[PDB]
Amino acid sequence: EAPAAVVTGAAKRIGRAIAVKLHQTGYRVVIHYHNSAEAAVSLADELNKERSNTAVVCQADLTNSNVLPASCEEIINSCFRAFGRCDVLVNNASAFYPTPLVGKTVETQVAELIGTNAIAPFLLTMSFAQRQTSSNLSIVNLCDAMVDQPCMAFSLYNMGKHALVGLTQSAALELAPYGIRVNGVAPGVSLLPVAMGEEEKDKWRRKVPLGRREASAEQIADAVIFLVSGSAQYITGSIIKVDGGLSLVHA
Amino acid sequence: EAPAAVVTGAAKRIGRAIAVKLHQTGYRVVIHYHNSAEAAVSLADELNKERSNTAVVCQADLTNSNVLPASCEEIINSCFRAFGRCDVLVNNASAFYPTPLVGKTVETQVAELIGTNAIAPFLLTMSFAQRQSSNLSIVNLCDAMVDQPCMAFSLYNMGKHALVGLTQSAALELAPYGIRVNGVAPGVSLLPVAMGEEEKDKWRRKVPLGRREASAEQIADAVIFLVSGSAQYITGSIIKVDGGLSLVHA
Amino acid sequence: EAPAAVVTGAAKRIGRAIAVKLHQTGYRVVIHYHNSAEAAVSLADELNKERSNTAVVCQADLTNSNVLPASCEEIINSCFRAFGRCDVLVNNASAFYPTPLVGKTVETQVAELIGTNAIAPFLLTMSFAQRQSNLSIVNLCDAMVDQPCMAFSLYNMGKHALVGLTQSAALELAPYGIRVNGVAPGVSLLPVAMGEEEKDKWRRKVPLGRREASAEQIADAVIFLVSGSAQYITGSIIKVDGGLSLVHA
Amino acid sequence: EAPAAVVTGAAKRIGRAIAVKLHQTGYRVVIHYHNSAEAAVSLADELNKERSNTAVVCQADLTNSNVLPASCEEIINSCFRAFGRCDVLVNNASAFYPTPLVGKTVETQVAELIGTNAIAPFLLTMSFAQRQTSSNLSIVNLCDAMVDQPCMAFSLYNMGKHALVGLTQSAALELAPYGIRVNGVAPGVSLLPVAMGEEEKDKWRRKVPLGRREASAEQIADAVIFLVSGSAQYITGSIIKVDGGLSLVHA
Ligand SMILES: NC(=O)c1ccc[n+]([C@@H]2O[C@H](COP(=O)([O-])OP(=O)(O)OC[C@H]3O[C@@H](n4cnc5c(N)ncnc54)[C@H](OP(=O)(O)O)[C@@H]3O)[C@@H](O)[C@H]2O)c1
Ligand SMILES: NC(=O)c1ccc[n+]([C@@H]2O[C@H](COP(=O)([O-])OP(=O)(O)OC[C@H]3O[C@@H](n4cnc5c(N)ncnc54)[C@H](OP(=O)(O)O)[C@@H]3O)[C@@H](O)[C@H]2O)c1
Ligand SMILES: NC(=O)c1ccc[n+]([C@@H]2O[C@H](COP(=O)([O-])OP(=O)(O)OC[C@H]3O[C@@H](n4cnc5c(N)ncnc54)[C@H](OP(=O)(O)O)[C@@H]3O)[C@@H](O)[C@H]2O)c1
Ligand SMILES: NC(=O)c1ccc[n+]([C@@H]2O[C@H](COP(=O)([O-])OP(=O)(O)OC[C@H]3O[C@@H](n4cnc5c(N)ncnc54)[C@H](OP(=O)(O)O)[C@@H]3O)[C@@H](O)[C@H]2O)c1
Ligand SMILES: N#Cc1c(/C=C/c2ccccc2)[nH]c2nc(N)[nH]c(=O)c12
Ligand SMILES: N#Cc1c(/C=C/c2ccccc2)[nH]c2nc(N)[nH]c(=O)c12
Ligand SMILES: N#Cc1c(/C=C/c2ccccc2)[nH]c2nc(N)[nH]c(=O)c12
Ligand SMILES: N#Cc1c(/C=C/c2ccccc2)[nH]c2nc(N)[nH]c(=O)c12
Repeated sequence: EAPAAVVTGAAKRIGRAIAVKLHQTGYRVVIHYHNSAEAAVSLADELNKERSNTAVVCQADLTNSNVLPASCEEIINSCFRAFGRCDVLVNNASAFYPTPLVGKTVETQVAELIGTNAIAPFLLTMSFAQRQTSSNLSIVNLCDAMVDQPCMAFSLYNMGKHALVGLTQSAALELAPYGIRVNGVAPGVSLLPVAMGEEEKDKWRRKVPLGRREASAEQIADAVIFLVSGSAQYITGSIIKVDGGLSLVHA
Repeated sequence: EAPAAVVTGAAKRIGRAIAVKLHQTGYRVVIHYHNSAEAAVSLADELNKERSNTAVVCQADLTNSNVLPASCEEIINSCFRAFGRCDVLVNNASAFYPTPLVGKTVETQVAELIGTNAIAPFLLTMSFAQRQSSNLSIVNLCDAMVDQPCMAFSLYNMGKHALVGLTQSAALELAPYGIRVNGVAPGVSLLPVAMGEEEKDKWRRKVPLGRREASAEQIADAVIFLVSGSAQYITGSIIKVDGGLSLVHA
Repeated sequence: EAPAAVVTGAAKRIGRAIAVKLHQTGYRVVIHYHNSAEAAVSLADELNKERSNTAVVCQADLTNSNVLPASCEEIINSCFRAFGRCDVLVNNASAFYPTPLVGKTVETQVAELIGTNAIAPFLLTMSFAQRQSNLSIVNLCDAMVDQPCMAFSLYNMGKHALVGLTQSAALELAPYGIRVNGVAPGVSLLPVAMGEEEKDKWRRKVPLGRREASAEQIADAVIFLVSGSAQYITGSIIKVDGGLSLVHA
Repeated sequence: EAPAAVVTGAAKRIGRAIAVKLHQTGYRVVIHYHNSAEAAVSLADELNKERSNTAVVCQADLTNSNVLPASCEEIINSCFRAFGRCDVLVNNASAFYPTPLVGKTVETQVAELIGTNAIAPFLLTMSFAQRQTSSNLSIVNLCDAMVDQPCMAFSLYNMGKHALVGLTQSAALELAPYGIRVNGVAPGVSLLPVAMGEEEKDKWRRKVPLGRREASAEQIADAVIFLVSGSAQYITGSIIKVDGGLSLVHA
C-alpha cells in the first residue's frame, strides 16, 4: 500500500509543488486548502488522473479559535478516512502580512498569524501523533530562513515562525520514541507574493548570492522530499535552509 | 522626576526581585499580578514605606482572548495614571506546565501558555510604544534552554521561542523611537514551589558554575543592566544567566 | 564525462562511506589519507574493480604548517591529474582528542586540531575554487559544537571555525556557482579506542532509536547536498544527529 | 588589595577604553600591545599618574607560531610580576583584513588572523587558568555580532571569530569548577577603521537601527565592565551583542 501525506495549504505555490512531488514519489495526498477551492479541486483532478484514488481535498480555516483543535483533528481524519493511514504531515499553510507595533482587529491578526504558523502546526502534530516496523513517519514544517533578520513590521509573523522552530524541536524530542521524525525546511525568498510588483521582486532577487534569483517552489519541495525519504532516517529536529545564501548577507 | 516601570507577574519570585531592584535603583513601579493579590499589595506596601507614592498594583489575566489587547493597554495606562510616564516594561509573567503531544482543555492550554509567554508581551509592547534624554526599554524574560527543551513542554517552548522573535522584531522596529528591546534568559533559577528537594538537587547538580540555581537577584541584576545607561547601544540581545547550564550536553 | 570528487580522510569510517556512495552515484574519487595507506589502497582497488580508472589515492598530512597550502593545492591538483576535473570537495579528515586547559606539545595540538578541522578545509576550498556542472563543497561539522565535550576546546574551536568557513565560502563562491554546505553528525561511528560501556552511555542518550548514526546515514546527507536536489542550497548545515543536540543535561 | 586585569591590544580604540574603564573601576592593568609602543606607554603613564604603579605595559606579537605559547604565558606572568594576581583577562587584540578565496603569504595570513582572534586567546586562557567567594575571576572575549553574516572575502577573520565563540563556550564549561567565568562581548560596528572616509562610515551608520551611529569604544567597554562585575556572577558562556540592532537587519 502507498503511504499517504497531508499537505496544508496545498492548492497553490509551494504547497502545491510539495503535494505534486510527494505524489510523484508515490504518496497518496490530502490537499488541504482554505479559500482556494477551485485550485485545490483542479489539483486533485490532475493527480487522480495520473493514478486513481490518490488525492482528496479537505477544507479548513487554520486561524486560532475554540474550534481549531477539532478542525485539525478532522484534517488528519480525512487522511485516514480516504487512505487508511497517514505517514507524513507537511505544515505549509501560512498567513503572512504586516502587523506594525505602532483592516483587521489586532486580536484577529494574532489569531490568523499565530494560528496558521504555529498553533495549527502543534494541533495537527498532536492529532497525527495520537493517530499512530518498516514505517517511515515524519513531519516537515515550513519555517523561514530569515527569522533572525525579520522583515520590518512583521512581528506576529516572525513570532509564529519562531514558535514553529520551537515546535519542530520540542516535537522531534517527544515523538522520537514513536519513530516519528520532525524537521523543517526554511525558504529565504521563493515564490514572491503575487501582490508584489516585478520591480520590488527584483530588489529581492538581486540580494540572493546564488544566482540572484528566488528559489522555485520545486527546489523547496526537493528538500521536503529528502526529509521524508529513507535517506533522512536519522534526521530529526533539523531545519534545512533553502535560501541561496540570502541569510548570510549582511545589511 | 523618577522614571517608572511596569513589571508583569511581579508579586513573587523573579518578578518581585526585578520590581524591588528597579525600585532600589530609583524607579516607581507598577506591580502587575493575576492571582497573587495578597503578595502584590504586601510588596507595594513595603515599597511605599521606603518611598511614598512609588508603587501601585495592577490586576490582569494575561491569558490569550479577544480582550487581551484591552487588558494590556490598561496595564500600560495604569502606569501613566499612577506616575504620568512609563519608561520600562519587563515581560516576566509566565504560565509553565507540561502539554504532552500524546484539567484544562487544549484550547485553554494554548491560550494560557502562548498568551502569557508571547501574545501578552507583544500587546504590551504595542501599548508601550503607542503611549510614548529618556532611556526607554523593554526586557523580556526568555529561557536559556529553548533549544534543549524539557520533554512534553511544547506549548511553553513555542511561547518562549515566539518571545525571542518578538524581542528581535520589536528591537528592529522600535529602534527609531529610542526604545531598546532585549532579553534575559535564566536557565534554572528559583525552582518551582511544587518541586521536591530531591528533584531540585538533580537540576542544581547539572549547573557547571556552582552547582546551584540562580538567585532571583542574579536574574534581576541582568535586567537592571539592560535598563541602565550602561546598555544604551544594546538592543535585540538576549543575555543568558544560566551558570553554563545550556552548554552541558546530554 | 563522469564528475570527480575529493574526499579527505577517506580510507576508513565516515569518509570511506562517503567515497563509496559518491562512487556508487557515478563519481570518480580521490581517496585522500594520512596514515591509513593499506586501507586507502584496498578501497581504491574495490572501486576500480567496479569501474576501471575511477579511484586514486592521495597522501597528505593536513596538520597546520607553512607547507599546508602547498599540500592542499597538491590534493586538488591530484584530482585534475587523475580525472581532468574536480566537481566536489568533501572536508571530512579530522583530528579529535582532548586538550585540557589545566605526549604532544601544545604547539602540535593546535597545529593538528585547528589544521585538520579548519585551516586545511580553508586552503582546500581556496585551491578548489582557484582551479575552476554542479560544483560544491561539503564540510563535516559537529552537531554538538554548542554543547561541547569537556576538555575538547581546540577540537571545538576548529569545528566552530569550520562553520564560519562554510558560511563565508558560501557567500564568496556563490557567484562562481560553487555551493558550500555542511553535514553535522552527533554521534555516528564511535571512536575505535572507546570502550563499549562508554559507547552505550552515548547510544542511550540519542532520542531517535538510542543508537549512533551509521556512516552510511551520514553519507546520505552528503549525497543529497551534492545532488541536483540541493541546487539552491548553500551555506546550510544539516544536523544528522537523531535528536541528540536537543537533549538537555 | 585591588584586583588586576590583562587587556590585549589595549593601546588604542576599544582595548584602550576597556583598560581605562577597568582602571577607573579600581583594577590594576597590564596594557598589552604589539606595534603601538608610544600609545601604550602614554596610556600607562596617564593611569599611573592617576594611581601609582597601577599600570604596566607588555609587548607581544600574537601571531600563531612555535613561540606563541611562551609569549602568552609571559603576558600572564607580567600581570603576576606587577600586581601579584590576575583576576580578569580581556582578549581584545585582533588582526582584521580580507583574505579572498580567489603581499603576505596565505600561511602568514592564517597565522595572523587565526593566531590573534583564536589561538592566542586559547593560550592566554590556558596560562590564566594554570596560574589560579571573595574572588571574582573572569575572561571576556571580544567577538563579532556579525559572524553569521560575514563581510565578503573575510573568511579567515570570520573563522577566527567563530573559533573564539567555540573557545568562549568550551572554556566556560571547563573552567566553571574553578570559579572562572568566560563570556564575550560582540560589537557590530563600533570605532570604524581610522582611515575610512566619513561617506563610507555613513553607509554603515545608516544601517544601524538604534540611532544610525556606530558604538563608542566606551559603550563596548560598558558591557565588559558588566561581565567582570559582581552583578554578572552567574553569567558564563554568554556573548552579549552590543550592536544597536545591526545584526537583525536583513540584506
Ligand atoms: N514564498 C516564500 O518566499 C517563503 C519564504 C519564507 C518562508 N516561506 C514559507 O513557506 C510556506 C509556503 O509559502 P508560500 O508563499 O507558498 O505560502 P502562501 O501562498 O503565502 O500561503 C500558502 C497557503 O496558506 C493558506 N492559508 C493562509 N491563511 C490561512 C488560514 N487562515 N487557514 C488555512 N490556510 C491558510 C492559503 O490557502 P488558500 O489559498 O487555500 O486560501 C495559502 O494558499 C509558508 O509556510 C511560508 O511561511 C515562504
Ligand atoms: N524559574 C526559573 O527557573 C526560570 C527558568 C527559565 C525562565 N524563567 C522565566 O523567568 C520568568 C520568571 O520566572 P518565575 O519562576 O518567577 O515565574 P512564575 O513564578 O512561574 O510566574 C510568575 C508569575 O506569572 C504570573 N502568571 C501566570 N499565569 C498568568 C496569567 N494567565 N495571567 C497573568 N499572569 C500570570 C503569575 O502571577 P500570580 O502569581 O499573580 O497569579 C506568577 O506569579 C518567567 O518568564 C519564566 O518563564 C524562569
Ligand atoms: N564519528 C562521530 O561520531 C562524529 C561526530 C561528529 C562529527 N564527526 C565528524 O565527521 C568526520 C568523520 O568522522 P570520523 O569519526 O569518521 O573521523 P576519524 O575516523 O576520527 O578521522 C577521519 C580521518 O581523518 C584523518 N586525519 C586525522 N588526522 C589527520 C592529519 N593530521 N592529516 C590528515 N588526515 C588526518 C585520518 O586519516 P588516516 O586514518 O589515513 O590517518 C582519519 O582516518 C570528522 O570530520 C568528524 O569530526 C564525526
Ligand atoms: N571596531 C569594530 O567595529 C568591531 C566590530 C566587531 C568586532 N570588533 C572586535 O573588537 C575588538 C576591538 O576592535 P578594534 O577595532 O578596537 O580593534 P583594532 O584596533 O583593529 O585592533 C586592536 C589591536 O589589536 C592588536 N593587534 C593586531 N594585530 C596583532 C598581532 N599580530 N599581535 C598582537 N596584537 C595585534 C593591535 O595592537 P597595536 O596597535 O599595538 O599593534 C591593535 O591596536 C577586536 O577583537 C575586534 O575584532 C570590533
Ligand atoms: N516572499 C515571501 C514570504 C516570506 C518571506 C519571508 C522573509 C522574511 C524576512 C526577510 C525576507 C523574507 N514568508 C512568507 N510566508 C508566506 N506564508 N507567504 C509568503 O509569500 C512569504
Ligand atoms: N524551574 C523552572 C522554570 C523554567 C525552566 C525552564 C527549563 C527548560 C529546560 C531545561 C531546564 C529548565 N521555566 C519557567 N517558567 C516559569 N514561568 N516558571 C518556572 O518556574 C520556570
Ligand atoms: N564520537 C565521536 C567524534 C565526535 C563527536 C563529537 C561530540 C561532541 C560533543 C558531544 C558529543 C559528541 N567528533 C569526532 N571527530 C572525529 N574526527 N572523530 C570522532 O571519532 C569524533
Ligand atoms: N569596522 C570594523 C571591524 C570589524 C567589523 C566586522 C563586521 C563584520 C560583518 C559585518 C559588519 C562588520 N571587525 C573588526 N575587527 C578588528 N580587529 N578591527 C576592526 O576595526 C573591526
